[PDB]
Amino acid sequence: MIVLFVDFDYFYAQVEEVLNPSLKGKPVVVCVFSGRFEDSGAVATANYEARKFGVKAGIPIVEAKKILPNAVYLPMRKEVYQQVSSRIMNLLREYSEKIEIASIDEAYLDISDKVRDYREAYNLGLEIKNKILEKEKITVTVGISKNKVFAKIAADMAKPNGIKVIDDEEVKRLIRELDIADVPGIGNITAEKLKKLGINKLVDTLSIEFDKLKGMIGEAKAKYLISLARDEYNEPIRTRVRKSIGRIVTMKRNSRNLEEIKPYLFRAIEESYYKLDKRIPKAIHVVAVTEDLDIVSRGRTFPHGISKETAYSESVKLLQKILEEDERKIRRIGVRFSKFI
DNA sequence: GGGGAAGGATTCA
DNA sequence: CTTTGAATCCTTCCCCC
Ligand SMILES: [Ca+2]
Ligand SMILES: [Ca+2]
Ligand SMILES: [Ca+2]
Repeated sequence: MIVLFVDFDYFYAQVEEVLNPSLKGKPVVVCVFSGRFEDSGAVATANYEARKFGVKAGIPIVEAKKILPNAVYLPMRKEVYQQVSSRIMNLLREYSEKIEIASIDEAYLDISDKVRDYREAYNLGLEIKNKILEKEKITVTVGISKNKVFAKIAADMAKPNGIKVIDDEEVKRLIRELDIADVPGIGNITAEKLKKLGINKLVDTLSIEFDKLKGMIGEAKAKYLISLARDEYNEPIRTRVRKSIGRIVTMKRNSRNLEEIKPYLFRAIEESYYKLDKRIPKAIHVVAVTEDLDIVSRGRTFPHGISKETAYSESVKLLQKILEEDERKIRRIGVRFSKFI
């Protein structure tokens, strides 16, 4: 099959440039402020002008400002980004009915029935890029290959504002020369476990005892990597349906006082119920981040949908359970809804 | 023995 | 004193449907 993956470039920061054109060419840093003190929080994303200097996703705002004190720092406006995203995703549906929106700035299109070979696929990619740029003024990077994993890898290799095809021969080459830590789904934790087994390339996963691999990184990831190594990886492009929606918020001051936490929890519940919109959850989990950054949760599943009134009384019961089964103080508190009707 | 659901922790991004 | 949303993975346990 032929897969065409679209990845919006430094998306949040690019949208802010689209809304304020004079920002282009200047380092722009979109931040997620937490409210614990002046500039507390981290960078959500930065444009390349900022990344060039080390200011990137994940570094503390305070740190970023030490590197680029005169950069433009903007608060994250997720709603705006989500609406621009939605409009771009609609443009993409016009190129294939088989589309998988993987996130706010990523989507896979199965274009097998639209093009005959990679040359045509490439031309369709330029067409898609021109279209998005024309309608929304947003640049994207297109990756094209035989399956979702290599289509994503192609985009990783070509971003920003690029387009790349990874034909069958290059797939075989990558299976031998690509750093396994660069394979989608393999984060830091897994990359290190793999490194401790002397595995640095997909190909390496074949010449090892399966139970040794499975025992180290889990059965699912082991089978996943081996299938990629056997060039036998296959996963169809399917419509994504979110399976859980929730919100967890950092508090003013750590605590284990029920009456003092209710407000924050109820806040997360109202914001969660807003995002649900029509979706009716049968399950609820209360999640707490401890003073020392540990994450603990308690949940419950009901035989029917959970009205917000039910969510309110039940969340307290679940938070009480955590408070009781854990001596530590809570830093962050939130709720998570799932098992939608 | 193993399907399948539920409760939690882990991992990815 | 870095976010923080969501899927994935690991155990346990019921049940023989
Ligand atoms: Ca992106
Ligand atoms: Ca992304
Ligand atoms: Ca833990």
